Amino acid sequence: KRAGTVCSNCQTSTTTLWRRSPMGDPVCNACGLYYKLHQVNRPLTMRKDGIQTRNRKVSS
DNA sequence: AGATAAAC
DNA sequence: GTTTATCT
Repeated sequence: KRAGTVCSNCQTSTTTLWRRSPMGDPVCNACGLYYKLHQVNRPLTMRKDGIQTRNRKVSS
């Protein structure tokens, strides 16, 4: 079902938080957050073919 | 979903 | 300084 949702801002098919834009533009959360960071576009030079990950927040 | 805090 | 992914 979620498969096919290509991020309208970085064409990524795998995202950690699929955010749906009111106008009708499914954009991976990363594109949404970056947009607020500078209230401008969001370069997808950090995206890849698989969701990136790192030392997840310690499960305190 | 949204927020946080961590990590680069 | 900045950004994103994971957590709740």
